[PDB]
Amino acid sequence: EFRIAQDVVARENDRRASALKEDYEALGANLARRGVDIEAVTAKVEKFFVAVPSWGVGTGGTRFARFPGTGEPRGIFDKLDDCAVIQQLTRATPNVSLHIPWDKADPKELKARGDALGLGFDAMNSNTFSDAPGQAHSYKYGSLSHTNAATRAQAVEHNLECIEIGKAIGSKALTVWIGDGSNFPGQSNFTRAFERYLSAMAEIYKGLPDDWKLFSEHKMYEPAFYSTVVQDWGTNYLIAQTLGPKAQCLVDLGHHAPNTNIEMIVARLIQFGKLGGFHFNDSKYGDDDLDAGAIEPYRLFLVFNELVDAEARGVKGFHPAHMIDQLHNVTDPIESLINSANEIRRAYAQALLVDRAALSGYQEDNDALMATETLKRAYRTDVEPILAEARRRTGGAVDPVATYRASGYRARVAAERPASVAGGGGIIG
Amino acid sequence: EFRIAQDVVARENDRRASALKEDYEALGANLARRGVDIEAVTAKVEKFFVAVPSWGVGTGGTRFARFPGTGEPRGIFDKLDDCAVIQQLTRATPNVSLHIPWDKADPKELKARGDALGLGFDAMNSNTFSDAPGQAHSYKYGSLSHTNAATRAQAVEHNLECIEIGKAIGSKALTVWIGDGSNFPGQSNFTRAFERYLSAMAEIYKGLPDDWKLFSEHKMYEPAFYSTVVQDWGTNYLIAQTLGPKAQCLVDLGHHAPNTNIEMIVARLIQFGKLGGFHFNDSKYGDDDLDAGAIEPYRLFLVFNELVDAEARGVKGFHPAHMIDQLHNVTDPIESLINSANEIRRAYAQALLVDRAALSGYQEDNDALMATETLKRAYRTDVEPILAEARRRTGGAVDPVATYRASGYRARVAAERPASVAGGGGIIGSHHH
Amino acid sequence: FRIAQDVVARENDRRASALKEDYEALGANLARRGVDIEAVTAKVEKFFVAVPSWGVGTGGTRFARFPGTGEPRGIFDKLDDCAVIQQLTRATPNVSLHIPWDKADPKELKARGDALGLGFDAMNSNTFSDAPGQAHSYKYGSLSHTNAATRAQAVEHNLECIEIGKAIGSKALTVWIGDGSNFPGQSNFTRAFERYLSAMAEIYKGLPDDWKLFSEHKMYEPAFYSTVVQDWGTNYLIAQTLGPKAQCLVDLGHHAPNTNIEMIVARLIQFGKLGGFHFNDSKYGDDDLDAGAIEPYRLFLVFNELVDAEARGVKGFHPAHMIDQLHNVTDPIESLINSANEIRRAYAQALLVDRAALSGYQEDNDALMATETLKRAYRTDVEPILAEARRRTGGAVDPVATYRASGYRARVAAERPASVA
Amino acid sequence: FRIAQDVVARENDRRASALKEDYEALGANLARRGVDIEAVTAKVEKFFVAVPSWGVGTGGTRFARFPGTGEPRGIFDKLDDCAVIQQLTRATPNVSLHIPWDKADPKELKARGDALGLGFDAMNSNTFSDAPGQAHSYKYGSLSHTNAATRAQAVEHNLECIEIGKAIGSKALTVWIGDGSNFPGQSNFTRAFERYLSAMAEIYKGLPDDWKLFSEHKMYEPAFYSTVVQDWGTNYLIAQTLGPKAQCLVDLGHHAPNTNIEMIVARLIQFGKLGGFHFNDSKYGDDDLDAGAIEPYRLFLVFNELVDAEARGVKGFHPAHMIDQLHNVTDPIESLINSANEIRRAYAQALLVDRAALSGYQEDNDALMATETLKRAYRTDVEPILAEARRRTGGAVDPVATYRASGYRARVAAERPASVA
Ligand SMILES: C[C@H](O)[C@H](O)[C@@H](O)[C@@H](O)C=O
Ligand SMILES: C[C@H](O)[C@H](O)[C@@H](O)[C@@H](O)C=O
Ligand SMILES: C[C@H](O)[C@H](O)[C@@H](O)[C@@H](O)C=O
Ligand SMILES: C[C@H](O)[C@H](O)[C@@H](O)[C@@H](O)C=O
Ligand SMILES: [Mn+2]
Ligand SMILES: [Mn+2]
Ligand SMILES: [Mn+2]
Ligand SMILES: [Mn+2]
Ligand SMILES: [Mn+2]
Ligand SMILES: [Mn+2]
Ligand SMILES: [Mn+2]
Ligand SMILES: [Mn+2]
Repeated sequence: EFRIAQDVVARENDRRASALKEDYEALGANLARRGVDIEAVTAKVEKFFVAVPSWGVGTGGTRFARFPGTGEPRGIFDKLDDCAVIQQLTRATPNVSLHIPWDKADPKELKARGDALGLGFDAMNSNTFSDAPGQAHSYKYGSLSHTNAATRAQAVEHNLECIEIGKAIGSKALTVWIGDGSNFPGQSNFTRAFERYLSAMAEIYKGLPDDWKLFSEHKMYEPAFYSTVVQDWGTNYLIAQTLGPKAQCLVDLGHHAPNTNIEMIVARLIQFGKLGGFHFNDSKYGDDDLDAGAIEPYRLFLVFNELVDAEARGVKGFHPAHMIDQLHNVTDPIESLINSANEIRRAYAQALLVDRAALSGYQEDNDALMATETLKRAYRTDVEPILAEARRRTGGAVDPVATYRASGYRARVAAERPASVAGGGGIIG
Repeated sequence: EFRIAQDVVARENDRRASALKEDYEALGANLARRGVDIEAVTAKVEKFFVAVPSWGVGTGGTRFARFPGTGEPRGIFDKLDDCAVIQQLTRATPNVSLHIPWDKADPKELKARGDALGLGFDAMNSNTFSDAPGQAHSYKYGSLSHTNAATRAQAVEHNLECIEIGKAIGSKALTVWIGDGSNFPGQSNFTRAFERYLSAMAEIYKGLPDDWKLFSEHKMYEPAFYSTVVQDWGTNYLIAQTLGPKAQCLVDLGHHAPNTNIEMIVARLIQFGKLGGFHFNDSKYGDDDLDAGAIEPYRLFLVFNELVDAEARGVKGFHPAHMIDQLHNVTDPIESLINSANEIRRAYAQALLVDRAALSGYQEDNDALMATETLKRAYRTDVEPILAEARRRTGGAVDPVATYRASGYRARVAAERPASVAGGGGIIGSHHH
Repeated sequence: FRIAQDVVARENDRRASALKEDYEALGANLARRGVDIEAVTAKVEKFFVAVPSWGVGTGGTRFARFPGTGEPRGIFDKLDDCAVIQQLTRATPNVSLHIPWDKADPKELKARGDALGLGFDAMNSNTFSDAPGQAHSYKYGSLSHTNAATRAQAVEHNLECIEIGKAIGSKALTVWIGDGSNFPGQSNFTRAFERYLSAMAEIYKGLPDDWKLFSEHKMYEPAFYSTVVQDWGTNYLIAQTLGPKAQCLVDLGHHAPNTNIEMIVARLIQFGKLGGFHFNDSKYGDDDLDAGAIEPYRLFLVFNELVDAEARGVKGFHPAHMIDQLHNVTDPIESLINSANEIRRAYAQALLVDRAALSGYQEDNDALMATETLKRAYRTDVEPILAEARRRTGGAVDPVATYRASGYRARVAAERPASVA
Repeated sequence: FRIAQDVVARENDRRASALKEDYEALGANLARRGVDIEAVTAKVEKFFVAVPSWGVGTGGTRFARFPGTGEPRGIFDKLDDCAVIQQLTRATPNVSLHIPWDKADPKELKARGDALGLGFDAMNSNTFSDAPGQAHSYKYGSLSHTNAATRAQAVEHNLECIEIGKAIGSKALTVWIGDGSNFPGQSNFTRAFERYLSAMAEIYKGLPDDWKLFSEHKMYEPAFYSTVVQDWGTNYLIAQTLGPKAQCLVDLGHHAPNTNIEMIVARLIQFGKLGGFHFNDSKYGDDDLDAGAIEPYRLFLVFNELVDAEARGVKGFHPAHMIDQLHNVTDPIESLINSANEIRRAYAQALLVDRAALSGYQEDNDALMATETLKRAYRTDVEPILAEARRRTGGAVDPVATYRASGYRARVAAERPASVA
């Protein structure tokens, strides 16, 4: 089935085909002059996939308020349908990341719907940072590292349930992000809390299938405002190393202290074989969860420069999981996810253009200016023609958002789904 | 009316009276050796008040979740009852700051309940950062600075209504904090947005009584994650200077960029007569809204040092409004507000101990080391005995939290109020299907 | 000609074919977008940014300085090196002088300038360090020092800078001081600012009718607790207090972490106090790195505000543009060349923004298309425009490549003695 | 004695009465709290922190240096000044040396130290600056430099630092380098770290059985884009990779804004890699200000982890303590005196924490009472304990007051030639 009429896609592609041919041919000639085969780049670009977050498909909100748009998805099934659109138009998002219990539903049905939509499932995400109705033990003071044994046991059991759901739909990994921490000095004993967390994660690891990976995600702060158990990549490395070969670290771009050199963290985790994957998004102040590359596109390019360098250096067994983790508070979620996926492919494409041999020479000779200019020559290259052609060749849209709007999809689901009501956030009752 | 049994207060005071006498006399002797009359300090401390936020009386939450405790207040009336306790035990929070429409109710009933509880009302707070039921225009893309004229008018009208409610209950100021801004470069034109905001505020200003003040509150980010119209004190000054004499700037401690020297901003606003008031709280990362002084007590003291210096040298009827703006996500809201109000008095009392004459000398002398030590001599002084004695002499408790727990108040209201249910924040929408 | 014309000609010819192809390709793409590449190139070739005399020699940190070969011996060698930057990029006709570092006979400075085809931008005073024969030290401050005599000495220094500038063609004085405190209590914030305001008021009195006085804020360094002129808010208060000739200078690396610098630029423009810019890039503090080498988008967003100002018809808006960088690990001339290039690059992209479309997206609160409208301009590779602008004006298609081909560094290395002490 | 004993005696008697009143009052308050003030005083008397040889001279920034009077020149002058701090505070018996700045005949150094009653803490190598005659420059790095010969030179220097230390009684080598990049692409993050690890392994091999090797991480400066040993994570990787004798050194001012430093301390302790501390305070970057002058609670919170670690009986826990500060606007000796005082102040307050009560509030998730439990200790004015500890060990009740009364600064000013006066 096609969420977007194929005739609309065809029409909107033909409308822009001429210009694209001109832009692609021009870029091809320029790249050829630079000793690069544009065809080889396009080939790799059409193979780069990033998973879309189920929680980013509906309108997001802050602790102050939520302003839903029209046709908000009612649940996971509506979210999958909307994800199908993103994949149909960008062809870069074949897999969806589920979050439990937000996406709780019959696994068999989820798989059925996914297969029918041409969508797969990436890493499962557990939720022990919030309480569900009827929950026996509250996670107010923590979960996997809570002082109460019964509470830690409950959190561990929930994670095992996520794994069971994942095994039924085809997922091969579990991502664990918890809010565990403290808001006041002395509230928690840093070491004992970490010990409790490590012991609980060990139980999860014990129940982890041997064809699965366990990703732990660090975050400097929020919901905890004084200390956080898994606060940075250093603690994260200790966790992954301690748990086992199947445990790795997940890097969410917005979870670092101000001015942190994140691409270096990426390089370090790769060197020690603990880079499990990414949660892509952009930010300017905190964990803003904004559209990838919308704030600092060069940083995104520099992260991908480390990933490509890894391949260039000959690193093996390196297949990090790529996922988008964003919240869309003031835009049409589908459009933002479409362009964010595009931006990630944009950074990847530019990273592929780096003349590795030239860069290597300038680094060895300590020619800092030419070294940086070598990266800039790749980053300054407008690879949109490549991104658009990759989409066109694989069944997608030359201009995804334009086609999305021309299809009238949003108004369509707005009529099929109940209206929404704006409200406040979690700051007060 | 006494939320806390007088017999309990008296009992818990006598239980700690002997120790307090010893500590107070010891501190009194130490200060005397330092040329300071402890009684003069205690007298000023007893008179220092900070307003409590009604929205801080209930348990707070984040965008990820809310974990309510037992006996959660149902509405403004329950919250007023709970604030009565903070004031009874600390004697430092006689006034409550209201938020509309969260606390919207008959002004006569509000004023009536306040008088019965011995509570007054501080500045009103408007809410155009969220949508209410039946609202004609959404504030999703802004309010007072929204591109849509009808939306700006609705926001201005809401604020004018806040002034009306405030006039009826005894409030004398309106604090305006909005989320207006953008999440993406290009989404907003910085200049046009600010011009729209200034025009809208001008209309609100026209509705201010002669003895009222309009406080604009700056914030670097959140809910807007790229730009915010009223992002810092610089823009805040431009606003206040443009609007008029009744318009001043409100400084919320957790609303500044990392490493900002906040005490300097306070001094600058005082110098130009635009320091409207404060929203006290503490933080380490962003606008954490944590208990005042729980993270960086010295910073709080340094802010009060600027306030006391200005006071010491008599300045233009200088009377900034002191208010607490905190969210309590992992503690009993009443206990945190009690200790937060205590910390604010602690920093004030310590600031009063600074030898101003000596400090001035070291400053003109460029004796950096002795100047900083002059402040530290005051800051290092444990003034808890003064704070406790001030409370004891005015009908409060020597150890407020201890008395609060001994009274069993939380269990009491918990049995009177409906049970609450933990849930998520506004990060994602409902998902029942 | 610091760089032999035959070398510039040879290197341009070697790259002419590729430039032709890229420029024409870009031209057709822009035409399809409703933009006339010639109109953009005509504006770019006229965008100038002043080069800092103090950035022509190798810089250093408090830990060490690692000079390269042929370091300029003084201001005259520095002007000679600046002549290279201008000849190759054609984007830096003016130089920013710093007194007393560049103190010399005004007549001689001017003669070397005219001889090289260089002019002079804003003068820069120096009361953040002590010079020989100084009656009062600036250890504890300068224009805001508690000692009246010290403030007077600093005022006189600034007036001398104005006298030197008037003689060479300058039309402005930039004032950056380190005044502040390293400990709470050391300074009375308000009295320190009042002292500064009184001192600046005196300097303002020495300003010719057509001169400007720029005050530059900085969050910290050298002061590590408080700084008198710490941010744009205090800077605005200064400019507003002093008068029409007083404006604020924004140095990109002088703001708190995560600050929205482009908004500060917009705010100052709205109130007519944006005097000028000190361009550079950074990641941690006031790193003074090559412009756009770390965050090229931020640079573009700043220029987006500058071009919007013109779009909105702001009157008498002529900000001074200057580079303020230190080069510790590269050939200063090459970094200044590419930095000037980066600035013109961001400017050119700002010119490509479809302001009509953007205005529409802003009014309809279409956040996604509004940001995409900015990105459509920023993602455009304008290098062909920059290179064509240089070709037309006597510059080099590839400045650094032509610079290296000329062997200029090796030449001056043999002419200039390295300092031994 | 650098400071006449009769002066110390006179200034102690002058403040003896008030001290007695405050000590007895504090003694009674602590008694009511179940603590014996005598036990705390005994412990404080035994807490020592190393003073940096490079801290007794006046410091500066990249913009300027404003030396005071009696500036010590050379390690011998510096040792004489360090002796004053130890005599008056009795908290700094050991000095940290930096090579080549303090290079001198080991025998003479050891002899001067013994004569002044000073020992020697960890040695500090210097490959972040070039010494005259040096064969290879450290402009682009040292231990991680791309050039093999440069790395070997850096390694040899560190080995020489170990040789010097062994001769004077030192038992550890601290390695802090500026290695990194100022531009993206300039360095290959991974390869640079690999080179560093290989070089450090060579240094590790020259370590005596009873020696420790400390690596010090730093977010930035002198490198403004990336730094090889940028944070504690990389630092842990270095220590774990090198072996049991290698540990991480934590300098309070070397972390990203808002970093929770006390947590890093806890994590390093848990994994047995907390080698030591470089104490100082800051507000913006690596400001190197007097310990506790900006954020005293943070300092107390770091000590809370240290004291908890002992209370827990953690193995491999025996960190070194050193002050690493720069004094640009105060008398270096007075600042080091009060900084050592602040460090003992934080230690004393941490000792007052009711560990039993705290543990209970943590287990029951009583966050409010848990933090108030820490505050009860931190709010306690322990000055009487610090003062009595000094009085009892040959020091001064009020160190700075005695120092000033002694006229020491004027004394050395009359013995040492300033650049100009
Ligand atoms: C939804 C998801 O669990 C969540 O966003 C985490 O990955 C982390 O980014 C939270 O800040
Ligand atoms: C509830 C109140 O309006 C709010 O807290 C504001 O004062 C401001 O702090 C928001 O960040
Ligand atoms: C050299 C020049 O005065 C200086 O760079 C100032 O402009 C300012 O950037 C200092 O941080
Ligand atoms: C002088 C000493 O080696 C130096 O201060 C290092 O320890 C580190 O702090 C540098 O930033
Ligand atoms: Mn995430
Ligand atoms: Mn997140
Ligand atoms: Mn507030
Ligand atoms: Mn707030
Ligand atoms: Mn500058
Ligand atoms: Mn600067
Ligand atoms: Mn150090
Ligand atoms: Mn340092």
